[PDB]
Amino acid sequence: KVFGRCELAAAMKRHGLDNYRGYSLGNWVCAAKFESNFNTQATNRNTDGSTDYGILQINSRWWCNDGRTPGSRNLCNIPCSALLSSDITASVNCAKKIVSDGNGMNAWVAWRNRCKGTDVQAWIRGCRL
Ligand SMILES: [Cl-]
Ligand SMILES: [Cl-]
Ligand code: NA
Ligand code: NA
Repeated sequence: KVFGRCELAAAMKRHGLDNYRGYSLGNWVCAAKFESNFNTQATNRNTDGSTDYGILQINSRWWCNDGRTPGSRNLCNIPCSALLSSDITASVNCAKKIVSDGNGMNAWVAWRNRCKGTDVQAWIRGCRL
């Protein structure tokens, strides 16, 4: 599924991401835009052999099991394919564990380089929330 901007904002708000660990909703929408272009089916392979999955590009070396990242962990206790569903519940629940692990949203390289320190509230401007 390819979300619309305000559609994803409302879905994320309903799943408890607005101001989760201090990060306003605009941060999460900005991160999804540049990680996946709002596409739940996005995948990308990394040089170390791991793969990133879904709307928030969650990485298989630490967070999900895909059966082909030897020596990796599965800290969210889910198959990586669950992160590609049109239902974002699994992605959101895993993202809450990632952002709580000490490094905040710096875990998402595109957020660090393209959202951090910008006017992120612009990403939810005009949406009915
Ligand atoms: Cl915001
Ligand atoms: Cl933080
Ligand atoms: Na914070
Ligand atoms: Na893994």
